Amino acid sequence: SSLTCFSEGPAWGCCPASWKSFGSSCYFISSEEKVWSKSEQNCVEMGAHLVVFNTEAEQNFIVQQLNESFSYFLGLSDPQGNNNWQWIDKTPYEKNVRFWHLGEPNHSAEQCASIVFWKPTGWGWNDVICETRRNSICEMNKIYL
Amino acid sequence: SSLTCFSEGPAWGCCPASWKSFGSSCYFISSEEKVWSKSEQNCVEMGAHLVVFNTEAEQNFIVQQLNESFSYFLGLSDPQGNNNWQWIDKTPYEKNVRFWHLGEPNHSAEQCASIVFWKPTGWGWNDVICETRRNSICEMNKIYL
Ligand SMILES: CO[C@H]1O[C@H](CO)[C@@H](O)[C@H](O)[C@@H]1O
Ligand SMILES: CO[C@H]1O[C@H](CO)[C@@H](O)[C@H](O)[C@@H]1O
Ligand SMILES: [Ca+2]
Ligand SMILES: [Ca+2]
Ligand SMILES: [Ca+2]
Ligand SMILES: [Ca+2]
Ligand code: NA
Ligand code: NA
Repeated sequence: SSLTCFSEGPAWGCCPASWKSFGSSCYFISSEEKVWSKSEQNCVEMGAHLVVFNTEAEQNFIVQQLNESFSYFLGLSDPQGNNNWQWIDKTPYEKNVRFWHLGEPNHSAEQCASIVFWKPTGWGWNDVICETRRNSICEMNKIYL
Repeated sequence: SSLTCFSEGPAWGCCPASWKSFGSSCYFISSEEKVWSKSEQNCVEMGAHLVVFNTEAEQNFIVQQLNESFSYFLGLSDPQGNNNWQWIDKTPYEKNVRFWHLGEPNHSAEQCASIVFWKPTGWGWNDVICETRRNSICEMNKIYL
């Protein structure tokens, strides 16, 4: 039963103490490995969703919290395998950022999006099979007090 | 700048991140050495006063944050040297606890009070010269949000 709260120039914005804060959102990085649907379930049970990246500044902050030997499920999927990628919170895909790696996405049967570290580019999105187990990242709104 | 907040079952009660929480107060243990007048001013510059002990449970909590080799100023003083001890917040001295060590207080000229660790009793209060330099303990109301 613990928040941490930072000053605002509302006078406080807050996140649970074991999460991470940036912008108008809290984040949680899960080091357990699950399929995509159960990764979404774990976030929901904390009152959040798989992460949605809305600007480059946001991603830049998330990647410094991650371990480079692991890949991380995002909230971006294509459930009919016809490259109609959707964000888990319905914000439009085409008008927003799309930080895919070089030569990705590239398979119709790889219907989930993950962020992963490849040299020489570093972090970027790769599409993968939704039924293989990986880490995840959640995001929810800040609490304002 | 940060606060830490605990559920209250007014829904949150908080304290600044580097302080300590118990009951309806936040506490700070200053490990610099000042005279009694400057120990008080230092607390005031943080929006606090030197500590007032109101029950024994409160004191049991504080001395577990303290270093047994050091003595600490209290918000309790006798300005005219006639044993009319008063609390810094004007709470009545008689209808309240009085954890003086055995054989204390004992000098009209020792007009400030401090908490100190004496074998065998352990922790308890002792009257001392205000113009000696010691550690101190600040207390302030909880911020509620
Ligand atoms: C080595 O990486 C390649 O193999 C994985 C299979 O998991 C693909 O998803 C990825 O896009 C690449 O083509
Ligand atoms: C170590 O304690 C003794 O000496 C201090 C002097 O500060 C007195 O206040 C106290 O009563 C004791 O006699
Ligand atoms: Ca976002
Ligand atoms: Ca792929
Ligand atoms: Ca008190
Ligand atoms: Ca004394
Ligand atoms: Na795909
Ligand atoms: Na005295």
